[PDB]
Amino acid sequence: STAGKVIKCKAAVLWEEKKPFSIEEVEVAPPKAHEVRIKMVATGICRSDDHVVSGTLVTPLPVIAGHEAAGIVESIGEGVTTVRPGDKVIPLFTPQCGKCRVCKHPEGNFCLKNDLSMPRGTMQDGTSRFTCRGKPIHHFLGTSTFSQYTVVDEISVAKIDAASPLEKVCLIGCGFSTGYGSAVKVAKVTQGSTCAVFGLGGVGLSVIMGCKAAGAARIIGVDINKDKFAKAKEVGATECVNPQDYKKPIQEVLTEMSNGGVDFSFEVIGRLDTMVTALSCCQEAYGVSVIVGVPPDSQNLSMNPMLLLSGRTWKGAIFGGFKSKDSVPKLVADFMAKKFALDPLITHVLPFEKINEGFDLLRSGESIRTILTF
Amino acid sequence: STAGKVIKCKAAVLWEEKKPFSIEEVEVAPPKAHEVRIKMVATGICRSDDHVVSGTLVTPLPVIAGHEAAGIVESIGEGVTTVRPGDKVIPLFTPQCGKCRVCKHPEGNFCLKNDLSMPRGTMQDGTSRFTCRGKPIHHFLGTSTFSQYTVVDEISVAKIDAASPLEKVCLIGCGFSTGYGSAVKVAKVTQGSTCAVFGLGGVGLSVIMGCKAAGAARIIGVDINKDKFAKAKEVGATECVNPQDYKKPIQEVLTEMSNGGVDFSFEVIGRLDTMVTALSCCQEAYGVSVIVGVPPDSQNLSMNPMLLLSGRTWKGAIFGGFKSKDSVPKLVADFMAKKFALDPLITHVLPFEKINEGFDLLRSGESIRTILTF
Ligand SMILES: NC(=O)c1ccc[n+]([C@@H]2O[C@H](COP(=O)([O-])OP(=O)(O)OC[C@H]3O[C@@H](n4cnc5c(N)ncnc54)[C@H](O)[C@@H]3O)[C@@H](O)[C@H]2O)c1
Ligand SMILES: NC(=O)c1ccc[n+]([C@@H]2O[C@H](COP(=O)([O-])OP(=O)(O)OC[C@H]3O[C@@H](n4cnc5c(N)ncnc54)[C@H](O)[C@@H]3O)[C@@H](O)[C@H]2O)c1
Ligand SMILES: [Zn+2]
Ligand SMILES: [Zn+2]
Ligand SMILES: [Zn+2]
Ligand SMILES: [Zn+2]
Repeated sequence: STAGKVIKCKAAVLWEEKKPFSIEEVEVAPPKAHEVRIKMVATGICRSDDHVVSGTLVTPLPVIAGHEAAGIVESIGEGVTTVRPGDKVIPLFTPQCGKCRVCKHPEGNFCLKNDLSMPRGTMQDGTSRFTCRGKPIHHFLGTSTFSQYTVVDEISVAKIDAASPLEKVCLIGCGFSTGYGSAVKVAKVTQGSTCAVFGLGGVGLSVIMGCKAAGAARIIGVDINKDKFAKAKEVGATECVNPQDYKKPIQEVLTEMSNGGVDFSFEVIGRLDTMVTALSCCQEAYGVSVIVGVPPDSQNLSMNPMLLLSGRTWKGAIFGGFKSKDSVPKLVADFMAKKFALDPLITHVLPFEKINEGFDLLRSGESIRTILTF
Repeated sequence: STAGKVIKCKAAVLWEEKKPFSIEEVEVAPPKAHEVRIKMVATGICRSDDHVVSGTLVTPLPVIAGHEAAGIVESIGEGVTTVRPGDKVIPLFTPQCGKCRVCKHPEGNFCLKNDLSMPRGTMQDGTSRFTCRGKPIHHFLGTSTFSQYTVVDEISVAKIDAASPLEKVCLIGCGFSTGYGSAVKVAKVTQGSTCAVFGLGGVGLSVIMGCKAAGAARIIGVDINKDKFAKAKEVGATECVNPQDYKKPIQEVLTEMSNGGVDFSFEVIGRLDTMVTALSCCQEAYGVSVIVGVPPDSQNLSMNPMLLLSGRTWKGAIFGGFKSKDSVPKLVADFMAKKFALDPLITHVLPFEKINEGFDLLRSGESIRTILTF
């Protein structure tokens, strides 16, 4: 195994929408200017990949999805100084350039050179690295980790502790940092406060873990699928409310149940109705609603601005407000100190060739996170 | 003059919408328990009164509007311990009871016993005091000051110092505290930041005064009426942009002028497309847009939630985040130290009987504030 050879490995190429991930053979180019090629170890299955295959994230197809992962650097670029081959890394959902306008600001992680505002499906030089049956396959958000080998940039890769169990640590890359960081850093949950969480996936259970870590008194988990409440109460949900039980709207349910509205509210579903709902179930004068789940594309809201004008605050968060190269090594380093229990997010551990199976476990609602070990 | 007699005095009663303020003879009942009856001195003309006569604030009419005022306590009710007859006070657009859930929160001024979320047009005993030709006339948000005498509550009145020129100090009651407080307290404008202000009335010029007072580098004033730019540059507007000059949409005008969007943005107009515009002209990762102007009633927005989801923050503010009985005496006390120059808001000083004239100066765009001295 040399450093500048093209690797024929296996990947899960998605060709067009509403079709299964075709696990096929791809050629992977060596690292060009300021790149890192990663032997991939464990890759989580996020709902954003289901947003790719369902069509609510418009990315240029054919694509290799996957952004929630950890791996080992196997070949290195020409001038990169952060990582060297052999050490465990996490591919970063949002890069940290260090030179841009956002990266020099005290708050703000959404770098200007990411791939989510205007998705090009490629790397920052303009050219892809995956070729499958002679045609190029697009990347996904600069990580594209549904393969045995991926190629990322230096600014979108994070060096983590060398003794990290990657099958669990791969959740720091997208899901847990989004939820936990959305609770403790974006919303800034104060002690004794009352929180509401809309959606109990890996992100929502991470929100409950963050609100419990910030010392919230009541944490209210709101979800249709009632089985997930049995998970939510073990990570901090003191109350659990199903919208399908109540013919009254759930705005007024969380209003009367939490004495006029919750203090902090979170929407991790990704639907517009629960965005407006999660805003309107806050307190009218000091409520903070954080949008976490991504909406379907080219679709707007219908929102009464008086809901904001009485005193609410309505934020958003990508990767939980965490500057990635700065916060991922200290979140894995804080996982070393057992600060958070990352085990209740993982429900299924499957090999890579069963990848569609994992997505069925994501689409039938029978799983929280399905880890793809390689 | 005694303390418990019904007083015939002149007022500007608005009977039904889209009609002039009929200045007629009203009777004012004496103040009941925990109420204050005020010799009114000077009453400013706000755009929210034009929102009453235009129909975008659904209140129960016939109503005596007007909330920007300063007066003298002339008779007192029982149980009132704060103010005593003879001292200058300011009626409060939003009360501060001190016992509610909002009034014990560190941030949040929107008290639960106000009259703006569910407007009843009366006081907390459910009973008005203005009778005109035998029929009762409704209050306006518990501070109905288009009359020579008025009756407010103890929770909705603020004792100011005895040496205050009320013809200028009456703008602390609604307008200036909304603008200045929206800049320095709700948005928390940091040192050297870049601000944008949509609308250059009394509230918008107060926003510019607050952003300059918090040390903003660039303050961009955006308004259709170009004459108002000649006022805005004397209170801090380093740049001034007209949307009517630019055939390109003003969102990417403010994005191109401020290199990716302004740091803080403010919408003090009170209309929906400028709210979505003022949100979208912030920075994608650390922008804060504050809604100030009240929208038309029961009309929603059409807003792309990705604008919030990249990292923006979208707030609102009634009375600029100021707890009223706590902040009005220290804002008049800070007017004593000449901390802010309140003269450039006042453009016209008219008597009360010319009140419709002042509203014409509000509706033709030829004035900033029209003070109604008695
Ligand atoms: N902002 C970010 O950076 C970021 C990062 C990761 C994921 N996400 C987004 O988070 C979203 C969900 O991710 P996930 O990990 O939580 O998986 P998930 O979709 O399985 O969890 C969402 C839950 O919402 C519930 N749901 C659907 N409709 C509902 C309704 N009316 N009321 C209540 N609940 C309802 C579902 O039961 C589901 O359990 C996705 O859209 C993903 O894109 C955002
Ligand atoms: N939140 C609060 O507590 C509070 C308090 C006082 C006033 N207000 C609201 O503030 C709003 C107006 O306040 P004001 O005192 O400045 O009155 P104003 O009418 O003098 O200011 C409005 C300005 O908006 C501008 N305008 C209209 N359309 C525009 C457009 N497309 N683009 C740019 N500018 C446009 C007008 O030129 C005007 O200068 C009102 O809705 C009023 O109710 C809110
Ligand atoms: Zn993910
Ligand atoms: Zn950056
Ligand atoms: Zn006003
Ligand atoms: Zn109160």
